[PDB]
Amino acid sequence: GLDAVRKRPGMYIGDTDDGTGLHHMVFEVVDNAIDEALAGHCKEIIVTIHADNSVSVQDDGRGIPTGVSAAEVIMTVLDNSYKVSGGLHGVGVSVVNALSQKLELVIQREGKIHRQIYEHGVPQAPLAVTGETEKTGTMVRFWPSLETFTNVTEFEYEILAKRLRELSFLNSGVSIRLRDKRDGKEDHFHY
Amino acid sequence: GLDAVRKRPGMYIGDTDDGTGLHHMVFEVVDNAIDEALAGHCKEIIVTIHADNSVSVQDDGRGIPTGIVSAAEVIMTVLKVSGGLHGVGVSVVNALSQKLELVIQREGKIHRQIYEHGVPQAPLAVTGETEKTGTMVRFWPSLETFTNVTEFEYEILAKRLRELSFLNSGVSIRLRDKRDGKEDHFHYE
Ligand SMILES: CNc1cc(F)cc2c1[nH]c1nc(Oc3cnc(C)nc3)nc(N3C[C@H]4CCN[C@H]4C3)c12
Ligand SMILES: CNc1cc(F)cc2c1[nH]c1nc(Oc3cnc(C)nc3)nc(N3C[C@H]4CCN[C@H]4C3)c12
Repeated sequence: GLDAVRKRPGMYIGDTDDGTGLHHMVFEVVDNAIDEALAGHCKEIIVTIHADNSVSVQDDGRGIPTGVSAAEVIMTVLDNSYKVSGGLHGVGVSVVNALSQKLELVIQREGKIHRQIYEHGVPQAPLAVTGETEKTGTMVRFWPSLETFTNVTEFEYEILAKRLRELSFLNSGVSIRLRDKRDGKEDHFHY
Repeated sequence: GLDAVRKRPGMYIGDTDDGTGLHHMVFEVVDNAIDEALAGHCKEIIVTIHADNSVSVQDDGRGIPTGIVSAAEVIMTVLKVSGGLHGVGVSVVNALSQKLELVIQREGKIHRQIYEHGVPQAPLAVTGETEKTGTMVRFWPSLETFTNVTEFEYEILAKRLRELSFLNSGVSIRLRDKRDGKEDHFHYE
């Protein structure tokens, strides 16, 4: 289960001591958003570096189903990963969840906003309604585990910008915005 | 957990029913040869479509280390290339192969190990002497995993191998197709 992931994190996400695994965390989440974009439902993905050691990835696709919820299953249980050109394989978002000190899932779907929080891949409470909306999509925001990641524990604009540009080229037509609230930088990638 | 790979191959290798996964199996092995080229040791890679439902990939790099189980066995059995299949290793190919053969030329000896469904048939063994170095992986896809397209197709391999050679400039890749009597050579600098 996720216990195995927490025990041997580098095996599942990449080197935890040089920033490689840390940035893979973001790219794995981005891969899920691109997948939803390529399915024709998402027209815009937004990746944001926040000033609190989190990154969020937001799409305006269908929203993960919420009726535990299918969403919780997706987040917690350790599927074609080849729809996304340049996508990571052999990892799902549950690995990112396991290796996050906190992860926040916000889903806009069927008129409601739903939210669930996890810590180290363990939910705090059942998915709950937190608003109403006519919009749709999925937002994952996570704070990396500081037990897991060392030396490079903060997300770096240049690493994210370089890879997101590459992913936008490899998956032509997908629009990715990178917003960096910590550093006051922004980019739009779209080919 | 190779059983996990067999049970749910989609995350690891892709679609198993339309030939895309099947060909990813070849590209994963080729990625390992390209890695050895990027490391500055392999100059030439030979990809061969055999007439027995197998593909071999041979390089002329250092050869996977064989000391002790051997380091080679761990790579095959335990779960930087541009266009590489990121996050998967050759143990995934092994898991989803009916048979896989590893032949290593290293330190003056030829070493061989065979696997069935990712489980070794015997301990790595010496099978010859050589002045050459390199790694050869030859595999036969599992028909319990792959359906509909279960044979390797020249055009799919030719297209992607040309791309991989361009994306990883310097390495020479030969595609030999003994089943169909076709050959090509890809090399960019
Ligand atoms: C930051 N965004 C983000 C982040 C994220 F971690 C996951 C999703 C995610 N956006 C998503 N959108 C959908 O949309 C779907 C809705 N309904 C179905 C049947 N499939 C997909 N599904 C999602 N799922 C369900 C699985 C299908 C393929 N990938 C898995 C994750 C996501
Ligand atoms: C068809 N070819 C092929 C196929 C294949 F499946 C594996 C290799 C392979 N060729 C290889 N050559 C080396 O060479 C090395 C020797 N010594 C060291 C320290 N590193 C690499 N290592 C190999 N290894 C060891 C790991 C390093 C990165 N990739 C893993 C697989 C391969």
